[PDB]
Amino acid sequence: NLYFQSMSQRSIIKEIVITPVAFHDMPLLNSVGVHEPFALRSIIEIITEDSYGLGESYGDSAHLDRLQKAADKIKGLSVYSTNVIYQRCVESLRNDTNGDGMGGMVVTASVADKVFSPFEVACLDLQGKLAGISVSDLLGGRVRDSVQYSAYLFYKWGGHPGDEDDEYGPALDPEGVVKQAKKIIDEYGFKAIKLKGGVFPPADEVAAIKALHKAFPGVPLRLDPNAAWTVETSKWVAKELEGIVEYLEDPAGEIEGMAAVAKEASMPLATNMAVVAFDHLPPSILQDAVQVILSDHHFWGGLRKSQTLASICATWGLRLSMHSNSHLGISLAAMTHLASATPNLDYACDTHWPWKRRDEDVVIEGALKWKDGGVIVPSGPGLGVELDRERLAKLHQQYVDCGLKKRDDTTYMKRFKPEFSEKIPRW
Amino acid sequence: NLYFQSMSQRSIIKEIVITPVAFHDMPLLNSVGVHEPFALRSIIEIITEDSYGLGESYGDSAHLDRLQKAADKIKGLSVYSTNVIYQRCVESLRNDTNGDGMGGMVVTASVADKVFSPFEVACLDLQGKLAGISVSDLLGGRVRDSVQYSAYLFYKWGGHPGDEDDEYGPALDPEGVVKQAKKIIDEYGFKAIKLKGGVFPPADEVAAIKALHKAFPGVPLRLDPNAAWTVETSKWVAKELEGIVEYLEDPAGEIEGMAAVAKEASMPLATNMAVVAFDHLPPSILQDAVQVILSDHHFWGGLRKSQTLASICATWGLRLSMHSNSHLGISLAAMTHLASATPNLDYACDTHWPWKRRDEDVVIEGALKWKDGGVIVPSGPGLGVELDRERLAKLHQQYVDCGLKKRDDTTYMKRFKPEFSEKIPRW
Ligand SMILES: [Mg+2]
Ligand SMILES: [Mg+2]
Repeated sequence: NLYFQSMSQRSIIKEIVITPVAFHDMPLLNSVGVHEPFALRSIIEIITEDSYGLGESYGDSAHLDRLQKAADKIKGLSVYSTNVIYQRCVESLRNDTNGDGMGGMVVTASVADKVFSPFEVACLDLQGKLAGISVSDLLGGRVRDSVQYSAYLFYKWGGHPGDEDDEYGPALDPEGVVKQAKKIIDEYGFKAIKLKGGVFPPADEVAAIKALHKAFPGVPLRLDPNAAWTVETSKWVAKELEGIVEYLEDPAGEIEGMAAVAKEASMPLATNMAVVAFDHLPPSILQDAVQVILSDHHFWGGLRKSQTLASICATWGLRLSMHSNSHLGISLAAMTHLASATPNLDYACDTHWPWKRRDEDVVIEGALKWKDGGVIVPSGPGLGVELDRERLAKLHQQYVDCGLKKRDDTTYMKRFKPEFSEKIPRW
Repeated sequence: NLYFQSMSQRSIIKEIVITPVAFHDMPLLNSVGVHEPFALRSIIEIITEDSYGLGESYGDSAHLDRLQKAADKIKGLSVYSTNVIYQRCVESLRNDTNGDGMGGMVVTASVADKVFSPFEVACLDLQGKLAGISVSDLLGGRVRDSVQYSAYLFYKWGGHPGDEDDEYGPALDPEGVVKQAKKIIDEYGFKAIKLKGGVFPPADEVAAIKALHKAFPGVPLRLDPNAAWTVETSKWVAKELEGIVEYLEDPAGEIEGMAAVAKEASMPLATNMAVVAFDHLPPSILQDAVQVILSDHHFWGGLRKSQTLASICATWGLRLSMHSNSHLGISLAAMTHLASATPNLDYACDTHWPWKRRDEDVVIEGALKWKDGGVIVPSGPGLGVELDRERLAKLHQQYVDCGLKKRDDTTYMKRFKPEFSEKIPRW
């Protein structure tokens, strides 16, 4: 009665702060170029009378402008009013014809869901804090006490041109990839391995996967060339890697390309390109194009919408994994809670954590622990992380200082290899 | 910190009470017989340290035994642990080969979802009470302040054989159906009308729909014969009723029958028979069998699972309505909250409310108000209803006294028309 009435006021959104940040990144290679020296993100803080909630999203300027515009319309709403919040996000894009934020490797996701996602995450953080429960409980309760991640391998230069080598140094052949994988697994203990391909000819990447299978027997392996192959090349790669990889991710482009490959491939095909929005589900399912969908709450519309995708997957007999872009602790907490409370999210989740400096983040240290290749589900109310305001300002200052305004792997590569082509497929 | 720790204990399920009840029903006709003088339900009370939550489900003996068995396994869990609660329900049915609870008109729904549903409802009631918020807020917030229902018409005898006529008296022809509809709409103000068919030859039921269209111009009309027609008869009926009905519900049997009818029918086809479980979605969608799905949280697995169905419907371009069986106030509150927070649940919901005595229920009076053909969304924490313990005992005593142990429209009809056949299709 009096509890329900204060709860109505305690749950009203008074203010939203959107803060761009930048953190050091290494020269990781991929199908469209090479990572720039800084990765960008947006940090969303929803502020109520006496509390706040956090979300995290992309850092490019077009996206920040979209977030700010949505945020102006969301103020005054309850953190429980996710239906109307989503409507305001859609409304705010009404006149937006106005880039991925993901290097141009994930171009067809719903903009409204991308814009909605971090508000939805911050709202659930706030719903947890208000009720004194964890976000994983909001999502049906954890079915596992930690969430397993994969070791995400890249070919890479030894350092950014002109600077000294980073602590990993180069990986340009099977031997370098194995050495990277050992360093990473020795630190984290991941129990699954993924290699980012579309960088060398398929024959060479097949060789790195085989070299990894030999060096890490019985550890599930994945290969992701981000649609750098023709259908025939993809069929050849899948033949070579029969019995050797857990799944082959986005070998060829489009639902149609994937479906033609899936017909011959013995391993399941996974995707975060051909299926990246609810609208993509009907045609993919009709064509039996993909067998595993990598969820990503940052572009599927937040934690609850990701659960919906998970249920659609269970209903239609598809499997579910998790996609990552370079990210910080708010995203890691949300990925973990989501995965802990999603029964059929059984494959290990991708993360870029090993690529990020151990001392760069925006959350108070100590809430996110690794153990045996997994993050232990945070135990306090909400996401279980708090905002480190000194560290936010620091990473915001890096943002200001580095002058990067959008992610651009392709332009950065072309500064050193002006002949480089990012078009796919390529082999 | 200290709030989060008491919340962990305050949310643990200490006890579950399952109580069967019976309330007076009228001799409504349908494709499989005639309603018995009492309708059965189960009332579920989940009890925690200092609070309780309510759900409501079917009253047949096989179902009660299933609920009790699940309940024994659920005790000790948090009300937030809906994932593990669902698992326990599935586990509990492990050795259950061991009737619909719905007259044998809805026979293929998932038993695990039927068993899960009322615990899930009671848990959300409890999650709302604990957090001081309405269930509709738990489900993303209301997008409407009241939920519209339909006037649900039946052919019926004037009273049960041997007793005096009830206040409606008989409806056995177009004129009786119109008079029933006027009485009902004068009392409730519903703005949509549904007739239960499969009782008279299709020609006669077409005549009642036309007579209703004339007497209530511009009021959306629906017809539900519960698959009493052949495909050819269904095509004929849909031709006759072109432009006259909002949708034609379950004219023919099975996904295949529905699909063949949908090919020629100009109105959309609705269903609560051919699609009543998540497993039914893939084949229905493949065959384009149905255009509208009537949700029913009592057999689709509770409020959150119904939202999932709603999202699947939005993704695949299907519309969503709501199915009813004879029910009490706990179910009405849950149907209302669910519908208020589901953006694409735009058709008016079915209800049997007008068929129930105005003074029979199990909730404290006054929380559920009608206005303009809709229920005003309850405003307090949880479902917004409380248990009337004197009235529960009263309706439980009726249960004990009336000796009915399962719903059986067909056996009851055959007491008076031993020649009657419940097989479908029939015309
Ligand atoms: Mg990928
Ligand atoms: Mg029906």
